[PDB]
Amino acid sequence: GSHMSKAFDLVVIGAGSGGLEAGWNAATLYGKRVAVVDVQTSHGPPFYAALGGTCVNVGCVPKKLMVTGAQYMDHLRESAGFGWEFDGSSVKANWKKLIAAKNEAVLDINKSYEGMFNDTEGLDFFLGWGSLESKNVVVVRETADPKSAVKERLQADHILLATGSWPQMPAIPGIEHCISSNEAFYLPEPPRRVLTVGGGFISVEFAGIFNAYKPPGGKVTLCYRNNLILRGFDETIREEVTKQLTANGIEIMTNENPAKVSLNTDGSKHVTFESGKTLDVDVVMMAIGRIPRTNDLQLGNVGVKLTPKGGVQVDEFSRTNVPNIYAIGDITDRLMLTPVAINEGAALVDTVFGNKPRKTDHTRVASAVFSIPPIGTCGLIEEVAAKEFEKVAVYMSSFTPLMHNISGSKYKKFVAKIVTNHSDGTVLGVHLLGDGAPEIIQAVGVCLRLNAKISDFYNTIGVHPTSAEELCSMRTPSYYYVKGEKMEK
Amino acid sequence: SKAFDLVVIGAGSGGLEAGWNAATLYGKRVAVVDVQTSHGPPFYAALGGTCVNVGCVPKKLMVTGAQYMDHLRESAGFGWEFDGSSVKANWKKLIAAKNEAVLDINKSYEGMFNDTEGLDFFLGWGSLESKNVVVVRETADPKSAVKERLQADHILLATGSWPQMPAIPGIEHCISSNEAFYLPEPPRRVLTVGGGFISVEFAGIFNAYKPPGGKVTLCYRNNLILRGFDETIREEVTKQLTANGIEIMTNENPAKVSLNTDGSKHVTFESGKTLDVDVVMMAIGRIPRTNDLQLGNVGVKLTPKGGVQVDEFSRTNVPNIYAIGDITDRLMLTPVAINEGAALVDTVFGNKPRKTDHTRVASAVFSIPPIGTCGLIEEVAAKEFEKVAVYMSSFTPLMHNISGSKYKKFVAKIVTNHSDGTVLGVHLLGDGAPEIIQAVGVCLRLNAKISDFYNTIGVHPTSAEELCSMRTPSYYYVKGEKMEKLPD
Ligand SMILES: Cc1cc2nc3c(=O)[nH]c(=O)nc-3n(C[C@H](O)[C@H](O)[C@H](O)COP(=O)(O)OP(=O)(O)OC[C@H]3O[C@@H](n4cnc5c(N)ncnc54)[C@H](O)[C@@H]3O)c2cc1C
Ligand SMILES: Cc1cc2nc3c(=O)[nH]c(=O)nc-3n(C[C@H](O)[C@H](O)[C@H](O)COP(=O)(O)OP(=O)(O)OC[C@H]3O[C@@H](n4cnc5c(N)ncnc54)[C@H](O)[C@@H]3O)c2cc1C
Ligand SMILES: CC1=Nc2ccc(Cl)cc2[C@H](c2ccccc2)N1Cc1ccccc1
Ligand SMILES: CC1=Nc2ccc(Cl)cc2[C@H](c2ccccc2)N1Cc1ccccc1
Ligand SMILES: [Cl-]
Ligand SMILES: [Cl-]
Ligand SMILES: [Cl-]
Repeated sequence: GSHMSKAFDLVVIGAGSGGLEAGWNAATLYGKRVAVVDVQTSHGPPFYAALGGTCVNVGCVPKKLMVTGAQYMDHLRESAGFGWEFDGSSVKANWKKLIAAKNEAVLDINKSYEGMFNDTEGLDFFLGWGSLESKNVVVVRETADPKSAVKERLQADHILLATGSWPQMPAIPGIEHCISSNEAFYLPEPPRRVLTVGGGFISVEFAGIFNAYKPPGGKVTLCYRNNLILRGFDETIREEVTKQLTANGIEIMTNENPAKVSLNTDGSKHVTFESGKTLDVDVVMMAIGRIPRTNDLQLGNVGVKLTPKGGVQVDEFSRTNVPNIYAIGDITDRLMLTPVAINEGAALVDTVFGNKPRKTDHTRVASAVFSIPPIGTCGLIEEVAAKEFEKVAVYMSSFTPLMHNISGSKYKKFVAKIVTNHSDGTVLGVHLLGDGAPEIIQAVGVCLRLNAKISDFYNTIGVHPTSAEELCSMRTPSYYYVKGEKMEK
Repeated sequence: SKAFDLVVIGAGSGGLEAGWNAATLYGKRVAVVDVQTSHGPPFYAALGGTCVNVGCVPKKLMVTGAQYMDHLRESAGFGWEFDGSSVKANWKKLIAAKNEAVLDINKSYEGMFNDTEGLDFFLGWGSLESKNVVVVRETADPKSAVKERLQADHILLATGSWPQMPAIPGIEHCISSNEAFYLPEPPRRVLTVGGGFISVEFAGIFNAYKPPGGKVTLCYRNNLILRGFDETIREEVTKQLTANGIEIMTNENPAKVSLNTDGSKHVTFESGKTLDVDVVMMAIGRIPRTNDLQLGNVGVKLTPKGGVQVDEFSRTNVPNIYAIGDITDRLMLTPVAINEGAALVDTVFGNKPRKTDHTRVASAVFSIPPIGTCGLIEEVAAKEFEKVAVYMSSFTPLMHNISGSKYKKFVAKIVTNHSDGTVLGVHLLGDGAPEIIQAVGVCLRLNAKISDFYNTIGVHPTSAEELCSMRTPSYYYVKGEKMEKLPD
């Protein structure tokens, strides 16, 4: 006869930044029975993400290590200025060694998270592909093909969709000759010539990475379809980052977009842009965007509605149009950042299972770009602020620090900008570029949630000598926007 | 002509801020006096002050130089390969690059005087002749040729401080940090005497630039270095200096230093223990530089400590004579002195009176690895508040597991008044700590609570995000008593 399905208060689809924080909190804080589904228990091909999520397996965590590795190129050169001497012709960047180090580090996190499943009562992990068979039934199948064999049918009171996002690949001829960030983490050799396609943080970060590790006579090229990389970021910074990448030897192609790629005789790639221009490279890494990973969930089975862009539509509390079905993290197409997914999962579990309804605040969120040098930022850019306030003030400091006069890296301009509501002094945004920018910016996030005014920044006594003390020496606006237009008046 | 709205004795952090605000923001006629136009022997400090010439600015460059000892080694873990045995640390190169950068700052400060109307600079030694007279003499000797007398509406004392040298026999064979900046070769064996930030910072510099077989020793007369800093961090920095080869000799104080014929120094400690070194750098404290001012001539009051006494608005007992900066023997920090000077000018020549806030001042120690701190340490908090909670996070970041520097724990601590959640102090150890703390200083002006920190979304991956991931206290103090759990 028949026998019982395994049953849960909460089934989470995707063992990532957001779904792990939800699953953990529901099990350990509210004594719920939780199932969590993911397609792999450790990182890498075939599926790249795995137990742990995108950040842990193929984003924030391995990239940062790789960016840190890339920084030694600068450090070794800059040390001469302080008197370090050594045989410069003996220097070699060993990519294989970096990839192996990073692989070990990620696997340890993978194993560690599996151990925490094994050790936590009421928190179960399920290996495979999850989808919605009906409103309270989650099936887990062998592969993403909806006709592959069912492994388990889970009864679920509540279902959380947290499958994250996936790299956008444009439908152009030869797209199958390109890679994404996923494969970039697994290249067996460092590419000699690479094109990173796109202007966002992922394209920019990997360009620096590839730039540090490329072999003899290699060349890194980045293309973006518009005028100026890093759309969404402060404008001075977009321009500074452009020049500083260039200065470190990276070719920026603005106003270009690939129209197709063919394979050369020798296995390299021959890229033709929309403009008629061409470029031959060993690697084409597409990083033009990430799209909500919804295709495998079978949402039609239950009528979960999407937005026009393709994300799962949700209210401020992460609820879908179907009761007992929720969605958080990249699948919702808000801010695609790990600590927002984390914050979203926690808020959702407080709301549904705790006694503290709460909604995630998506404004004033701090974030970074680990370019070399990095960007740290929190809040509104000046052109956004000008459109929402009658009188905006901009304070700006920008100078090559002294250490970098001695180091020889003179192109390294530090930029600090504070954007105010000039009617009351409220700080709306802070924008930084230069060494340590991502660390400086964290407590600025706390500042904005405290409705800090410019006078709070300037009244604070500086720590000397730092870059950060620039945020506390600015008293006079560099310029303003008055009902939409720039001046010093 | 020889009459000025303001005379500043000491062209330093505090004095030059005051000298510049008065002339540029108020149109006052200003005179500033200093002993030397650029850095170095004989007088070390000069135009720019201590920070520019023999303090924050050159030491930060030199600690920056010292960090490459770690960087070169840590690079192997990330796949970098080069001939380790060809590595050499060239001190003369470092000192020459430091000297050039500092000289550029002297020169550009000289430029701004020459180009600025009613801001005048005078070479020599300033002393108070009468209430509205400042004499500039040739040397620090009262009895040497007068160079100028300047009539002064208002007088600012900003002569700063000077290394304290204890009266032990053989003190004359020891140096201070002043000479340390100009050593022609890096010492092979060096004893840094003091538990405070100059000693600790210099110990890390010498440790990196030391020749083969060299050894750095730091000594401190009490049990634990960095008195005044977070206890966890004091212990943790101690272990990480030891892991990088520096010897920490606590509970020891030099009683005698004698000179070997080969030029080395033979140090006898109070314990009767002895040690031989090439250089003994005394960094046991810094005292207010008041001896050459001739304060007797007008009776400006000094505290039982040596410092010019002042009220909150930098006023001495002699009307129209003010004191700011290390001469006041309070917080000896460049940006404080700068704040004091500007607040004083706002008060004397401006609209609104203004007083410097001495509480919640963020500061750093550029040790390797470095410290960033703002506000109260827990044991001081436990004396002023009935329930205090401590949130702590301490672990070796992942980059240092790959780097091979496993000993490098990052420490983050928040101290609250547990009754209302107000953040009383934050204390940090690890790469980035001086940069991370700056904006914490602002949070504390805004009376931030622990929940304001925890509710802010992290920037990931950073060390700083650790400040925004703490919601459960690690331990507490109740009525001064340390305990893990609250009692009820
Ligand atoms: C290259 C790169 C670098 C990044 N760097 C940063 C950074 O520095 N800082 C930062 O904050 N963010 C960074 N991010 C973003 C961050 O990774 C995401 O915002 C975050 O992981 C989203 O969390 P999530 O909970 O939405 O989903 P994820 O963490 O992506 O988890 C989704 C999981 O679901 C699994 N899954 C998918 N479909 C199914 C299915 N049908 N059944 C079962 N399991 C399924 C996937 O395997 C995956 O493990 C980066 C992203 C990338 C690609
Ligand atoms: C090694 C070292 C490292 C330091 N690092 C830091 C740091 O990292 N961060 C920080 O905030 N602080 C640091 N400091 C402290 C900082 O330098 C001082 O707090 C600051 O410079 C004090 O400023 P001041 O205005 O009181 O006078 P100073 O900057 O000390 O200026 C005093 C000036 O007066 C001159 N003078 C003295 N007597 C006379 C006279 N009678 N006539 C004419 N001129 C005279 C001297 O030439 C000197 O230029 C450091 C100090 C030292 C010694
Ligand atoms: C609290 C927590 N939240 C997570 C958020 C995002 C990720 Cl990718 C991982 C975790 C992690 C975790 C690990 C296994 C199962 C559930 C949660 N986890 C458990 C944990 C406890 C103590 C230290 C580190 C991790
Ligand atoms: C405003 C200002 N304050 C100082 C505080 C401390 C020091 Cl050590 C130096 C200055 C600096 C200055 C330089 C020459 C004369 C007076 C003041 N100065 C001038 C300046 C203007 C713009 C950029 C940098 C320095
Ligand atoms: Cl290689
Ligand atoms: Cl040398
Ligand atoms: Cl730092």
